[PDB]
Amino acid sequence: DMPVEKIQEAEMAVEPDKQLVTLVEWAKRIPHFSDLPIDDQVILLRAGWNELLIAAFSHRSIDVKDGILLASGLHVHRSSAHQAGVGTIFDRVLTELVAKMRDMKMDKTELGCLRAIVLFNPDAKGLTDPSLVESLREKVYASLEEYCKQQYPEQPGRFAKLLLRLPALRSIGLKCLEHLFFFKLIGDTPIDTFLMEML
Amino acid sequence: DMPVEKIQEAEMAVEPDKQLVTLVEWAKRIPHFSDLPIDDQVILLRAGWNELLIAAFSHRSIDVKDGILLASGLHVHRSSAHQAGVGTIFDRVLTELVAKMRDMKMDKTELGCLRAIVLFNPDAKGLTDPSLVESLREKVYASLEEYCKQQYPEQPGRFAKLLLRLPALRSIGLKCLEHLFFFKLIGDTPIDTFLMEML
Amino acid sequence: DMPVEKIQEAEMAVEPDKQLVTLVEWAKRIPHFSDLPIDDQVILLRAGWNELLIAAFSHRSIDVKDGILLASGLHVHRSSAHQAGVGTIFDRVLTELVAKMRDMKMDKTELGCLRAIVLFNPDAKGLTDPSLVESLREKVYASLEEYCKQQYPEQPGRFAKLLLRLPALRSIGLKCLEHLFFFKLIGDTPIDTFLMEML
Amino acid sequence: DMPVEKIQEAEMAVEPDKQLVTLVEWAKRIPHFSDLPIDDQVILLRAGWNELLIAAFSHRSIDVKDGILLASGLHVHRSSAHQAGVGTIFDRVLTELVAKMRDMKMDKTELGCLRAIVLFNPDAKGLTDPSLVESLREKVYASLEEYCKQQYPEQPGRFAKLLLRLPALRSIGLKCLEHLFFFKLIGDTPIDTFLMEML
Repeated sequence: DMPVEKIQEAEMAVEPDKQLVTLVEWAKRIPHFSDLPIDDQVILLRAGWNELLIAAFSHRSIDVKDGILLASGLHVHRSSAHQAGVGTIFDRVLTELVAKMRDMKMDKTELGCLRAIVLFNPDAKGLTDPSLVESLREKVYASLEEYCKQQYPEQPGRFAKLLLRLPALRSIGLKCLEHLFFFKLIGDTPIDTFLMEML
Repeated sequence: DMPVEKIQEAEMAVEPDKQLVTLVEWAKRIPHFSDLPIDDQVILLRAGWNELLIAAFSHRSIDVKDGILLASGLHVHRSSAHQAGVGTIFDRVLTELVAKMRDMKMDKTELGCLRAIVLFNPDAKGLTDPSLVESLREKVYASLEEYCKQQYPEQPGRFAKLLLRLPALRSIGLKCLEHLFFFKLIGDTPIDTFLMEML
Repeated sequence: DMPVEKIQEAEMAVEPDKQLVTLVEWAKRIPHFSDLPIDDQVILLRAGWNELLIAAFSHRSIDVKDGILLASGLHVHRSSAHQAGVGTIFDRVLTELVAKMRDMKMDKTELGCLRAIVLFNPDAKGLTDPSLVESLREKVYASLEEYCKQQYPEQPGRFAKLLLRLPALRSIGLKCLEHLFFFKLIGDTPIDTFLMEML
Repeated sequence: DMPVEKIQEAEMAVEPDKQLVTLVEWAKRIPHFSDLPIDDQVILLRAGWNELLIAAFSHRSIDVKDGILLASGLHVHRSSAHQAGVGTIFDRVLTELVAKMRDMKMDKTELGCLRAIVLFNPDAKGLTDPSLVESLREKVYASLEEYCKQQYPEQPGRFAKLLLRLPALRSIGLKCLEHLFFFKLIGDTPIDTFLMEML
């Protein structure tokens, strides 16, 4: 089973380089993740890490005026980003993620699911078991849909609307990797040996 | 309304830089697209052109062994790609797009809808009316969902599974823009004055 | 020996995908290039192709007002490149190469030598003998220097000034590779098998 | 005048984000840099900062086995970089910069000059006075040439050899900017406001 409330709990359990650790605590609390073969666990974290962090801090910033707020309480600010020459990207985060999350009032539950769908990426290269990873993705989204239809009955197209925030998350995610400024927001790509302390 | 059969007919009307022309014919036949402010029509094609083209050829290549097949009948081939130093990206198209479309046997109707959802991108910068473009996207996906419930009732999660092919389409789309080789598959970014004969 | 007039002849013999052909005829005519092991001949052209061609068209454009002029007589134009969304990079070619070439009135002979320095790139990965390639670059620059002291004795720092046009040519060279527009000016990266008809 | 020993002293005065401070102290000690309009001083530093820091750490690493050595005593290590997925670029620094500096035994004085040449980049966008910036460059290189003919009379082509390390320094420089990893080596692009404490 892939119970929504257990994803909700996972999000809560971690509600505020240390980023990585709190990422790993989160992932372990997602149903079944830990039952994946260990190398696949590494791969899925090395692949999704930046999307996962961006999605979290975007949600966190829903109430923040101006910029974004990190879990470490680092408060970034739009102009600080513009001065670092990453304004276009930064505004993208604000407009395509933070704003959209705000206007539809995204649940902590819905966030968890989106990040779980991101986590369970069957397209990540090197997986011993792509098909197992695809099935967990499927169990996350089915559960998310039920959740939306039960909790938000007056909004028939809310599910899809959450889904369609993922291409944006994907663009932003790639672009962030290309400007050193963003190291201050999401660190660099996690190293194998280190992640392997998910063991 | 946003009737799927009219999207299906749009796809068929164009079934085999001439690429741009046939893209434009396609877009015209999507319900309401032409009712958009003309500058918005231009932005939406400039933004989506490459995803729209890759999505098209990927679906066309469902049957093809080895590589991908273009509407001009140029048949590319995996080795040609690897020779050109774009193998990683090329294999991403085959793995994340072509193969997934093949395994799920994507409808020409489902292709049309995904492509229309891509066309009606509310995040495209410069739109005089994002709000209106958002609503058309919403009319497309709702209409695609009923269609999947109608036509594939034994596959509860098929709608989401189609949607979740869009972040892949988005990464592949951006990576393609970074290798000269791909000019031979999708040309370069269309220029406004030129698109402006959607008038 | 590495006699400058033989490089000058090389330049002239080719003075106006066919691009690659005329690049190959050019390199053959550079003293000693053909004495290089044939795999190193391939590597050097595959590495330097884009800078070699940009350098060529930049010099040919010294006279042209507005934009740049290709050997095929394609005349690009500054607006056309800005409409294509590659204005910044195009402007760099005009400002950092074309203009500097014009102000200093670069020789055909000095063009030949710079391009031969670029062709004998000892840093090219996979060379069977980087040391031999280094020595040919050495024979080109020493030969260039004598020629500058002989022909422009009024200008003590002209040699260096020509050399320092190379970091820019390396910048522009890389940036060109990331925008499909430039396929129209330099093609894509040459493929091994094809170049191998240097045999 | 542009006396080489004053550049030598500049290098020495700084011999071991704090990075930027020591960069600023360095620049100030370069003859005439401080005479430049203040806005131009910020531009040249914002433009050259990465090349300047890379070239410094490269030279510092001449003796180090294995990897690179930072002024802060951070000792990076080849496989450390390979694990972070930046092995190709890292190898480039080692082969194209550190190795070549080693084999030719580059002087601290020759380092100073090369870095001065890089600092005095007349191609930097936004300069109020690119002509004045060009002249200081010229005074550095002429001065570097006499120094090389005085100090290394047995090596006629040493000057050109040093110069020809600059395109490499430019390639590496750009590529470094595209991987979050390197924020650990060079921080990100310096901000206007902050550099303006050159005042």
